[PDB]
Amino acid sequence: VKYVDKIHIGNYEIDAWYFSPFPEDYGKQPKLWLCEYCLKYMKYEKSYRFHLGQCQWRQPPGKEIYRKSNISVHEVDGKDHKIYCQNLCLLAKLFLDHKTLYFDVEPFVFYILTEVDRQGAHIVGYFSKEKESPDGNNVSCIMILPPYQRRGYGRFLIAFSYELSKLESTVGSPEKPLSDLGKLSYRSYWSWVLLENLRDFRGTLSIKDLSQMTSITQNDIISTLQSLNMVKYWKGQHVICVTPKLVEEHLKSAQYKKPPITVDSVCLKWAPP
Ligand SMILES: O=C(NNS(=O)(=O)c1ccccc1)c1cccc(-c2ccccc2)c1
Ligand SMILES: [Zn+2]
Repeated sequence: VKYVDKIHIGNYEIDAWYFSPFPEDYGKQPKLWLCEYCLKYMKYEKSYRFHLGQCQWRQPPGKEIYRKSNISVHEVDGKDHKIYCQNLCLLAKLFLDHKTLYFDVEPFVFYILTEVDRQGAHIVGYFSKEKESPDGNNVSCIMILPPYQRRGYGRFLIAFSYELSKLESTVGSPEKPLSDLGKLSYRSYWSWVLLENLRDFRGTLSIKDLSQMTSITQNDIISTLQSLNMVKYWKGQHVICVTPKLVEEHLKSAQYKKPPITVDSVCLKWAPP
């Protein structure tokens, strides 16, 4: 171990995927030990165990803006909770090749997804978002920790990010480049959402209509619809072209059959800043 290559967080030991610039001294130990509630990183099992008996945090800081049953989202502003956000960024960089910002967190707001039991709210993943995005990015980085990947939580967070964009009356797209798992996940999310809308209306949904209803950009609707072969091109304009039956054929594919953890807008508490 000369870079950090293994973390212990909660009950999980996880191998790193990429370099993250924890301080040199921390990379020297066999494992880096993180408090799963405050995200403090520690060099020894003994300092970790002492910290677990002392730390009073049982959930992320900031404001719980979503709660439904034992699923919750906390909104944490990088200026109000700098240390927690820097800790989160160095933890994320272990799984993200392309994240480059770890310390200058004050331009960002972080949305932390947790799953709650009688012990406290256990981190699953997060996304960051620029407070002011000139490019209309509604996610900067998005990361689900390995033991929760491919289990519905990424789909919930991507949906969540578009729920905020809807409340802001704006469209938005993730910042590129996307990670490999992020690309597959966005493509599957957009397809599901657009197909479900195409099934529910009939029904002069234009591409514009779909962008207003979903907060998905026109370009990302178009590239999705191209991949489904649901668009024709006429004198310089992409136009929707699909039958009710074709929409149902798509939606009967294994990929759309897992039951989603849904985002209930009744349980989201948030207004634009
Ligand atoms: O877990 C995921 N997706 N699988 S899923 O079951 O939630 C899903 C997502 C979208 C559509 C269907 C299912 C997921 C989604 C978005 C990002 C990441 C990720 C994790 C680590 C490093 C970089 C990115 C994973
Ligand atoms: Zn702690």
